[PDB]
Amino acid sequence: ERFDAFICYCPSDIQFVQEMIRQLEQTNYRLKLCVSDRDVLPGTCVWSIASELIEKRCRRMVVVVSDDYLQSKECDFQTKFALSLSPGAHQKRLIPIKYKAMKKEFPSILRFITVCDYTNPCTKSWFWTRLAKALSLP
Repeated sequence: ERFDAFICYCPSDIQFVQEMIRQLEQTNYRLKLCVSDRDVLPGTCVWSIASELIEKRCRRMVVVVSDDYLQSKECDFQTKFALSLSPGAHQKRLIPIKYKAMKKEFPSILRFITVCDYTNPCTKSWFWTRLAKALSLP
């Protein structure tokens, strides 16, 4: 009922979401992620439970940013709603992930939040340690 983070993803990035489940749930971090295609029951109002899960039942929200995520309206809503809870990002609530290269622009409304970048080969080592640490805090 209480998760550590809600995972905002478009269907195309399900591969990386499952890699996240392996890396954060099924290891010593013992984190509890909310994945809509696994944990959200059918018959729920896509907007009502999105709002209910992200605001009350999930402590933070991780957003998987890609070219395909920009074309998702379900994600767009979820991201703008996540930003509403801390416009200034004082609560360190919205966690942007970049896992692969993007031909298109990083969302304008997210441009002053520290991205967990998995593309840069020189920083990749600290990606999982930093992300797990971010989700583990109150």
